Amino acid sequence: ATFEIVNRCSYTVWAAASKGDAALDAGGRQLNSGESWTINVEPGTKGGKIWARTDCYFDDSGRGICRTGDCGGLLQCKRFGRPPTTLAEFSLNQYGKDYIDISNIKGFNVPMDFSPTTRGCRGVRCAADIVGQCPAKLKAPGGGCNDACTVFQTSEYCCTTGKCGPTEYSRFFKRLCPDAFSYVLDKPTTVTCPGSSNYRVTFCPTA
Repeated sequence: ATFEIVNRCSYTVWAAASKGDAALDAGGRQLNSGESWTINVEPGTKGGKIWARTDCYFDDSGRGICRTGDCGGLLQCKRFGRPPTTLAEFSLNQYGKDYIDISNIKGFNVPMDFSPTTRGCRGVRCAADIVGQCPAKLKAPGGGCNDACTVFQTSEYCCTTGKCGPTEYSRFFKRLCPDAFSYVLDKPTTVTCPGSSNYRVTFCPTA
């Protein structure tokens, strides 16, 4: 499956793509404002994620740090990024269908649209100014808006026991972005697409 990753932000981002225990494609790349990077994701990929990283410095060996979303200091991510990270999430070719969503469970850094480029389903978007509106206690000084689990490490926010409810913090994310997951047990906003669809992830879609 191809994923066209487009940076419409006015700032550079470092895109990342992983399934947690491995890179997807090259795993990460710089995208200046306006740049597009197309990656290939193997059919059947389960639990894949694409995200943006901000304020990154890498040396000539591809090692450094990003102010949001850093993945073990690598340009080319193998593993998931450090919150806060707006997440484009997907599982492909699951009994004949693909499943896509956007999640704020790991916080928010950069606004995103995640849409099919092929027939048969609809896209999702979280493009509100979550960083600007972020509750004081959730603000990430590197930038971004942390989720409450990251900040407070409680069963209720992290849904560790499986019985959690919405919270004042989850409701903030849900108010600003109704079509993204706001906590683990949120009413799903996953979209079912045809198996083997292709996609575009656009950072700062309303830029």
